[PDB]
Amino acid sequence: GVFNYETETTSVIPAARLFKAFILDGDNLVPKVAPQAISSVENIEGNGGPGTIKKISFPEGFPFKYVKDRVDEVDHTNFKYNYSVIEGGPIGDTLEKISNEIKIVATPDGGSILKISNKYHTKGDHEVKAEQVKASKEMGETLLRAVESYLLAHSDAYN
Ligand SMILES: C[C@H](CCC(=O)O)[C@H]1CC[C@H]2[C@@H]3CC[C@@H]4C[C@H](O)CC[C@]4(C)[C@H]3C[C@H](O)[C@]12C
Ligand SMILES: C[C@H](CCC(=O)O)[C@H]1CC[C@H]2[C@@H]3CC[C@@H]4C[C@H](O)CC[C@]4(C)[C@H]3C[C@H](O)[C@]12C
Repeated sequence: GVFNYETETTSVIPAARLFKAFILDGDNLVPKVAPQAISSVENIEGNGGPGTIKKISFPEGFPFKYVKDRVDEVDHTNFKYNYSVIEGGPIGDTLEKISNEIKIVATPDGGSILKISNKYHTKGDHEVKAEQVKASKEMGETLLRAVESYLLAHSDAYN
């Protein structure tokens, strides 16, 4: 079955620029700015569109070694990006997949809001509780603030 967890968080970066830097070029940018959270991102197959597979590796000592993401949909107009965690780490006999959706919306102050939905597809009577998905949110937040810090400091990047 499916457990749906939704959150929002704010960014000080405008939606289009954040979408281009953090989501689209996130494969280059995230390991450079947050190497203590993400050790590398390997493109396995594809050019970034639906069906593209990436292997996200975590630093030594983390609970999980890696996950593989599959890009599902990329909407450049509405700054929506949908991807699934389909292998690795927690994926196995208790968790089949995680289907994720990020949408970035402009705020009139020149920042953005990130709307996130994470759907945990389980196998068995295995439960996913808000407490534990908190680590997903903490990760996301750390990555976001690392990207924002970079973008604030490198004004000519991703315009
Ligand atoms: C795999 C987790 C957890 C999501 C969940 O619990 O469902 C998510 C949380 C934040 C995600 C990252 C956001 C920044 C990057 C976005 C890129 O387009 C793909 C690589 C990165 C580095 C992502 C890798 C991976 O997709 C992460 C680490
Ligand atoms: C808490 C859920 C659900 C696990 C389950 O079904 O039992 C699991 C599923 C995906 C997991 C994430 C995968 C990517 C990351 C791996 C890191 O090495 C630890 C932090 C992250 C951000 C993990 C946090 C947490 O461990 C999650 C969100």
